[PDB]
Parts: sequence; C-alpha cells; structure tokens
Amino acid sequence: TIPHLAIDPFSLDFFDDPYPDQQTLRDAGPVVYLDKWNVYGVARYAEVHAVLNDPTTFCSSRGVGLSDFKKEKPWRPPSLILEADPPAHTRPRAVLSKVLSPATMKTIRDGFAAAADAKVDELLQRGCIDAIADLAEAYPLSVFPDAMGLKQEGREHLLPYAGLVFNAFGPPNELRQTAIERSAPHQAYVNEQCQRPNLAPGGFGACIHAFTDTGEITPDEAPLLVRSLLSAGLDTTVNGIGAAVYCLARFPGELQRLRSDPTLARNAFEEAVRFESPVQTFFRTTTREVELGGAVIGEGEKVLMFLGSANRDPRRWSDPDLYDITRKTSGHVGFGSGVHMCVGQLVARLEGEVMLSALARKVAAIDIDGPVKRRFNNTLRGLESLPVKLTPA
Ligand code: HEM
Ligand SMILES: O=C(O)c1ccc(-c2cccs2)cc1
Ligand SMILES: [Cl-]
Repeated sequence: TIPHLAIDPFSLDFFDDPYPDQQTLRDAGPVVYLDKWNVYGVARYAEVHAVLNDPTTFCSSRGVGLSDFKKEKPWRPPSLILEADPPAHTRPRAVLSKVLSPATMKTIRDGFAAAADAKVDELLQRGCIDAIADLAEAYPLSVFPDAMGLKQEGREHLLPYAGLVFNAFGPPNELRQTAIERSAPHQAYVNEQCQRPNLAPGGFGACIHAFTDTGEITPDEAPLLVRSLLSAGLDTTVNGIGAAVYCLARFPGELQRLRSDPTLARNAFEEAVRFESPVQTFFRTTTREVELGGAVIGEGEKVLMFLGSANRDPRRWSDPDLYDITRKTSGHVGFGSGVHMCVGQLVARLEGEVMLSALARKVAAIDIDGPVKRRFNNTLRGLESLPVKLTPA
C-alpha cells in the first residue's frame, strides 16, 4: 500500500539539490516509507499541513528529530516548548508569545531598522562582499544578541550552538555525530547565559525571567526558555535573510519590483521563506495507529515532514518554483502551522522586512560575482558563501 523509497533526505547529494527527489517523494503517494531510516515521510502540502495540525496524534514530546525520546536519551534536556505537547506546552508557549509579542516589536523596530540601513551603507562602501558572512550573518549578530540581553564575550558560540541543535534533529550520520563531539564548550556557554544574572535589563531573556511570578512558569523553567530563543532565534534568521538575498540575486526582475515599491519588503521576505524554506524537515511521533492520506501508520512511528517540499507542491501553489514577491503567501508552512507555529515569527519578519527595505531603497543591482558554496546541515537549508557585487542606487 505504502511505497518504499531508498532516498536519503539527510545525504549531501540531497542537500545539494533536493527538488527532484522532493518531486519523487510527492508523486510516489501521500505517504511514503523511507527504508534508509525506518521512518514514514509526507512531502505534499495537504499531509504536512494535516500532520502539523493534529498534535494529539502526531506528538512532539517524543522529539522532533529522528530520535524517539521513549527509546533513547535526548542529547540535552528537552525543550519545554518545542519538545512538549499540550497541556504542558501551553503555558510556556504563552510566555514566549508575550515576550515576543506584537507589542514588543514596537520597542525594537527603530533599532533593528537603523542597524539594517547602517549595514547596507557599510556594504555599499566595499561594493563586493559575501552576502553570507557580511550580511546574512553580520546583520542578525548585530541586533539579536543585544535584544536577548547577552554580554559581548562569547558570542562566537551562538552560531555553532544553533548548528549543533539543528544537526541533532537528524539521524546519527556524520554531520550529527561530529556536531555532538564538538558541543561541550558551546553548551557550557549557552547554559550559563540562560541564568537570570547574566541577562541585561529589558532584553528578551530578562523578560522571560520576569514572567516567573505570574504562575505561568516557575523560576526553574526560565533558563530553558531562554535556551529556546538562543537555539532557534539566530541561525534560522541568518538562513532566511541569506535566502532572500539569494532570491533577489537570481531574480533581478523581482529586485526591480521591490525597488519600485519598498512596501513589498515584508512579503518579499515571506516569499523567500516559502521559496527556500530555511527549516526543511523535522518529525513527529504517532501516539496511536492512524489513517493519513489513505495509509495506516502504527503507534510509536516517526513521521518526517518535508516543509520545503510542501511549500513547492503544485497541488497547492501556482508556479511553485518561481520567486514572486506579490504572491499570496498565506498558508505556507515555512514557520510551521498550528500550536507550535514559530513563536518568534514576528522577530524573524521584522529583521527580514527591515533588511529588504534597506536593500530596496539603497541598492540598484545585486550580481553574483564568485563561486556560490552551500552550507550542509541535517535540517537547515542555506549557503556558506554568496559573493555578490552591490551597485548603489
Ligand atoms: C526565518 C526564520 C525562522 C524560521 C524559518 C523558523 C521556523 C520555525 C518552525 C518551522 C517552527 C515549528 C517547529 C515545529 O512545529 O516543531 C518554529 C518554532 C519555533 N521557533 Fe521559529 N523560525 C524562525 C525564527 C525564529 C526566531 C527569530 C525565534 C526566536 C526569537 C524562533 C523561535 C522558535 C521557537 C521557540 C519555536 C518553538 C515554538 C513551539 O514549539 O510552540 N524562531 N520555528
Ligand atoms: O530549543 C528550542 O526550544 C527550539 C525551538 C524550535 C527549534 C526549531 C526546530 C525546527 C524549526 S524551529 C529548535 C529549538
Ligand atoms: Cl545546551
């Protein structure tokens, strides 16, 4: 009933160009079995969306990586939000929602926007730059650690820690094993910064600790919730902004439309999130036998969702392989869907919007002018190096 495929979605070949294999996975059926890892897979929009929106049946508390927490020990203490199901998920989620809330974005927008304009002005003085190290990495590093309230010392641990976290959702391949081998100094730094005395007043970390007297979380839960923002809050945005710049570099007609109406900046970023999907895949575990898209899956089985594939599924999207900054993007799954849908999406969209606004107002052309190099991670998609020449408007 269910087709068995040998495709390895965690292989370097797949990362280098996932799109043909994703079509093969979608077209094989609504539910496939991946023999390489003994997991079920769903690559169509319909089933990805259905799985995400049934957290009772497709739970997160057994881990959102390949590893089943009922069978193996997690590599670090489980996240109180990502790796929790309702009702345990609900109150920590509400705290992070209020910490990263629509109202909070007002307190940071002016500074985030000025830093984006400043970075684009700096890059234009150099002309030829690496849009990864010099922009996609440099911009979030210039705003997010400060908004968290982190001290300056030790910030070089943040991107390695995040890469470790996202590699650790994969199978026990070399990318994952090597990340864990190297992890001790990054875990040590990150855990220490999560303690209340190490988080500057007014930042996101201090605000999480301030919620420990309302009855929503206790003091001993706050450090792990700070850990969540230090895990998911930087490397995702690096790959999102890198994706947007890569899209504008490859589709100059869309850069021209963005220049002509900079208020398209926010949707141009959302479309980049759909088109490249910085978070490509992750898992749920079944809590019962379940029928999904006409197939029967037993209890206790890992189900791999292909978010990037769902975002390119022609059953859902017109011209899915085109980057279109005026596309109606509502419904894409690049930030997830349902109860776990990205709690930091307003921070991500703010960074992306203000960066693309700066480019729209200040840059006339973005031309790739060197070898493009991909960065390999078990669940994040993005580039290692993107040499571009920026021409001023
Ligand atoms: C372009 C940038 C980003 C992308 C593509 C992205 C993607 C996602 C996705 C797909 C999920 C759902 C995971 C699941 O259902 O298991 C998620 C959850 C989450 N994200 Fe984001 N994210 C981004 C930025 C951020 C930022 C900036 C923050 C914090 C400042 C953040 C914090 C979180 C947290 C804490 C969760 C867990 C929420 C929950 O389990 O209820 N993310 N993100
Ligand atoms: O530590 C945390 O709570 C944490 C939360 C979310 C993530 C993401 C996984 C996949 C997309 S976002 C990773 C870590
Ligand atoms: Cl840790």
